[PDB]
Amino acid sequence: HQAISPRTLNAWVKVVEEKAFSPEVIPMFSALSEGATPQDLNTMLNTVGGHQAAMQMLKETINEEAAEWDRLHPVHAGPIAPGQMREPRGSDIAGTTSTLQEQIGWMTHNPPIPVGEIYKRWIILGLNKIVRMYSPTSILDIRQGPKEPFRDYVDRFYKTLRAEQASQEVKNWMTETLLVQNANPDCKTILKALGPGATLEEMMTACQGVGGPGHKARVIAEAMSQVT
Amino acid sequence: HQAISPRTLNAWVKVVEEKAFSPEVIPMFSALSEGATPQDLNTMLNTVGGHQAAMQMLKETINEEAAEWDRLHPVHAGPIAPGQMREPRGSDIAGTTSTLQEQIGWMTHNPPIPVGEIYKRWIILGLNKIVRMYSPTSILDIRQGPKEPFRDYVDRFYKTLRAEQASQEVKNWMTETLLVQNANPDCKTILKALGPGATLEEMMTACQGVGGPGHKARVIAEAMSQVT
Amino acid sequence: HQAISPRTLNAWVKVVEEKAFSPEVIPMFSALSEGATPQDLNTMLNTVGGHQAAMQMLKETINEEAAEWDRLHPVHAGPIAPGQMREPRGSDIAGTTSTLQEQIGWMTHNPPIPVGEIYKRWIILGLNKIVRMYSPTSILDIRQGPKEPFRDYVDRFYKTLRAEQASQEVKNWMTETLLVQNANPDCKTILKALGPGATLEEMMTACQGVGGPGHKARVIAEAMSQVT
Amino acid sequence: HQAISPRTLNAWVKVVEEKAFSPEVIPMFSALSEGATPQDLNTMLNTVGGHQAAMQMLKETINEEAAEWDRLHPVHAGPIAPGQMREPRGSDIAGTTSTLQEQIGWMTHNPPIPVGEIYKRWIILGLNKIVRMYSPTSILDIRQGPKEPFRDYVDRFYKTLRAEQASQEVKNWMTETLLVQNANPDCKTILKALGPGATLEEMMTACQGVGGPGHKARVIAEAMSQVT
Amino acid sequence: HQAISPRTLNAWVKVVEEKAFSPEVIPMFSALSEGATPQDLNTMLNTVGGHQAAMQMLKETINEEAAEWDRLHPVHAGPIAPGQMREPRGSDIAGTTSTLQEQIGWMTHNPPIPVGEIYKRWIILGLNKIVRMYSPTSILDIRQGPKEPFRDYVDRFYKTLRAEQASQEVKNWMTETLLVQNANPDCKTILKALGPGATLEEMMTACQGVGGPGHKARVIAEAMSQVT
Ligand SMILES: C=C(C)[C@@H]1CC[C@]2(C(=O)O)CC[C@]3(C)[C@H](CC[C@@H]4[C@@]5(C)CC[C@H](OC(=O)CC(C)(C)C(=O)O)C(C)(C)[C@@H]5CC[C@]43C)[C@@H]12
Repeated sequence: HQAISPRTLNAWVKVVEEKAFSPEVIPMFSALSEGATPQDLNTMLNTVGGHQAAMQMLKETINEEAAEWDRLHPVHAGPIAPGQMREPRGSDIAGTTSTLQEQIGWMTHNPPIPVGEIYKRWIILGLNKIVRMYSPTSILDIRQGPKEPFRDYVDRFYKTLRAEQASQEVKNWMTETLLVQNANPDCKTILKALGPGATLEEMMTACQGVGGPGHKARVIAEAMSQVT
Repeated sequence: HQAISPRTLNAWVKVVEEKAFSPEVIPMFSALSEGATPQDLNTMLNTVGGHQAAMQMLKETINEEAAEWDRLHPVHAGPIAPGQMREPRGSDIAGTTSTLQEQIGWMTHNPPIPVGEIYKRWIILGLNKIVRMYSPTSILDIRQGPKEPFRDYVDRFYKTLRAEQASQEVKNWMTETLLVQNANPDCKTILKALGPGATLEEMMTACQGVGGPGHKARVIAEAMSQVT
Repeated sequence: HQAISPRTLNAWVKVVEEKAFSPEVIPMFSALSEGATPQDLNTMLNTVGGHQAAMQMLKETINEEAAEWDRLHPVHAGPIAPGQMREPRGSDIAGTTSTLQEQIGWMTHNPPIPVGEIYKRWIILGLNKIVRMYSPTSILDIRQGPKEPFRDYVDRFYKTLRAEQASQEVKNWMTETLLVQNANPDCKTILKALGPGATLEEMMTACQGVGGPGHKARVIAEAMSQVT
Repeated sequence: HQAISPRTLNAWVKVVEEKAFSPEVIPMFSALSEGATPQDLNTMLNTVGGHQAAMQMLKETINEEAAEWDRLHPVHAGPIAPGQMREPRGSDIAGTTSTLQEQIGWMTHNPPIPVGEIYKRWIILGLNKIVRMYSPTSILDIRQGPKEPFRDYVDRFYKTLRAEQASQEVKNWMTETLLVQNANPDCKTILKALGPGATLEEMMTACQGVGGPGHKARVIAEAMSQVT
Repeated sequence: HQAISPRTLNAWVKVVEEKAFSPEVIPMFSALSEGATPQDLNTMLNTVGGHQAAMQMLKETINEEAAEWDRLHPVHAGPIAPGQMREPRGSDIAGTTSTLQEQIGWMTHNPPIPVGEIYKRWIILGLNKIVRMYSPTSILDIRQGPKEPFRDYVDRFYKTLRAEQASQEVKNWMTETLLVQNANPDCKTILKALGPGATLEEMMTACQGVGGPGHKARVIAEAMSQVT
């Protein structure tokens, strides 16, 4: 049997990262998965890096459809007759407790039990649910809350950037611009009043006092003096 | 033998989606599953999307009624009758344990044990409880809290919007109007200060200030100046 | 043989409803259906609710391709063939004049005559034409014509709104806002002169005179007063 | 066999005429007709007076479901049937082809064929379509169009009044009230200028020339005089 | 036998959509189709997309020529002729009631019956009538009538645009630059007074009032003020 080529896996993971589970991933997933055994489907699903929420949703959908298949399709009791073997359970279709040899036997037997296409249908349902209900996070969509500490947002921004898929120079440029650009107006004002090019430690120290008693009293004083 | 059809099941899910678990769903259900085997009832009940809380309540009702049936109706001592007939335990009425063939045999046996009717009654009780206490959520119910950050409110708004059953055009229109309509007065005045047609990122950048020390000082000073 | 399942069919109906015959339905149809007998895609198409014009265009396309298939493939000589059953026609590939046993025999015969794949291709062409040409209707597209009386406007608005797929609360909200949001400047002026919270009957009564001699005289007199 | 009874049928007609295909007619239909042969439900549907569009939609849905049943369930090969009677079809389940004896034989066979329940399910789907789509017409809904001549408005009013089910004194009261209560501002003004108690012929004579050159010129001149 | 090839058929389709039934299509049809069996020209004519009126006229011409051929050539006596196969008929030359084997046998016989050239002559006559009479519809021909409401104008404009042969970017440019260019002086001046870059919905809202009592009164009063 023909397994999944490494170039196929690379293309699948690349489209996964590039489209960020856009609807355009639904067609692509079909195109490179035609005639694929459920073990190959599981391998092609596992290599997707990141997007843990999407993987959780897809696994939940797979489990739901496997349970439905188990309920609708019963099992046969008794010794297995020669010329045949065990009927595919829901997990067998999902490729969790079915060996590759058994899956290939199911596909190539006459009449053929389409374990691969049923599994692909379950994964397609999961992917449709994902593209309907999943909104990817990005370094552009992480900002600082009105009362959130500056240090905590710096740590969260660094974690999100470390989770990003981009070149090192691009990430450094994003650190240079977005950090000051996307911040609490108080934190942004403190950073902008400070000279550009200040180190991260200095910009954290300058914003370490944001939200404290002294800063609140000072800003109240400025507001009261300005209005009056 | 008799089995459910795609048309009736589609109509059932459509009426469930249309009326948000209103009382009008109790008759229609009982009007669609007449003479239905428990497996057909389970398939009818598991196909409704959304309303996870209501479905959880209905399920819990099913388990409690199955436990009551098991308590009231005892099981045999263990030996099997020469007629090869098994008394239906509480679990298998709901279809979790028994298969389609066993349910059909029970429903066709003389005298008939209408397991489908008992399961339908249990599901009816669950639906009655659902309409009694459970209330579905809606996009119009999403309102920004008094101390809520704008980013979290937008996240909640879009999370509820994605699961809502509607078309893309109406969804975009609701995004355009409701999101700025339902907002904190502090957030709403800032949004109204911005001209119409401002993008979502501009809205969030403008509203990032509310609840922070600077915004609080500004509103306090403005109110003090206006009063005196 | 494994036929369609309620989950996949319901997902197909849901994706059709959510995206009103957007291009994204072309791959999903190619993904949910695989190895499906012509009766299976017939069920897959019939359960689609609404979009009667689109379904009519799809049916016309299927008739066109069936006629072309009949034209290109003639009747084999010999009405009786003990070796193998009859050859497919244009209509029975579409499933109108075929039984499930015959379709299964065709798709399983050696060599295979994939009536399912050919029918799927015909429906794919139909959906491509649909997404190329058909424009879905929506409640926001309902707008009062300049000379349209308010009563027929309201009748059309409620007809499309009731044909719309949504919830009761959001439908009531649409009735509250869009009815006066989409109206002629004369009817809009009359309704704005009415205080907010006026009933539908009050609004219909207030706009009964739009287009009559009394209105067409009063507006002209007001304009003459304004410009003189 | 116990067929339908005059009390249940009369109550069915009464409830349909009372709530006018409100959702509350869905349970009663499933309540007043249980165990009914398809001829009984055919009689139940035929005796309904009025609501021609509703019955149009209902029986259209009935033919749709019958065609779907014919598609899914094929004619059994071999006209010979010595052991038992013929298998049902869509039309002969809907009652338009089978006889009462055949329906009774099916509904009491071993195993039974629930012809009555299937037909009741089809009528239930049709009734749900009615209550979702059909809006009853009422005398209070008759309003004169802005450019509609008074004679045709009166003709429409009296046509729907005759179609209305009420008492003669009640109908006379509706004639006395709604005729002048539902009219264009021009016709309303003309009628109010007429003294109360004017006959219908005098009322029609007074509004015979609304929309003619003389009336339009008179109202335009009055508006000009008021403005200047 | 050498049937038609995809390249020539695609070229024929391309020239038809390029010059839109200009006279230059008459030679190409006689050049691409040489020695073609009637089935080949039937395929050549069916693949033509658009120009439904022109194809209907061509079908009418073919029917007329077939009727004339049947009139001038009678059906020879003798139900069965062992010496030679049957003689052609009017509808048979068009390929409606003939198979490819029969057409090949006729076009290759001693003496030959040139069914292909006769059918080609009929299609050439039809094409000549088409190029003489039929005028293709284009997007530039869509102009809104003096009394046409703007909404139906936009509907017609998009309906004809959606059937064009252009690309997406040029289609968007044509929407941007042609909708306002082809409009009534009233609608055009409303759109010019309205700021450039306004959305389609804003434009439709602006021109919703054209043709109503308020707009007519306003323009009449403006003209009266101008000339007095
Ligand atoms: C008495 C007055 C106070 C003033 C003092 C003298 C006057 C002036 O100096 O102003 C001379 C001009 C007139 C007479 C006005 C009165 C009004 C009229 C009128 C506004 C009347 C309504 C008519 O409109 C129609 O015909 C309606 C329409 C839809 C077009 C249809 O049915 O065809 C038109 C033709 C538009 C005229 C124009 C001429 C003027 C201005 C006079």
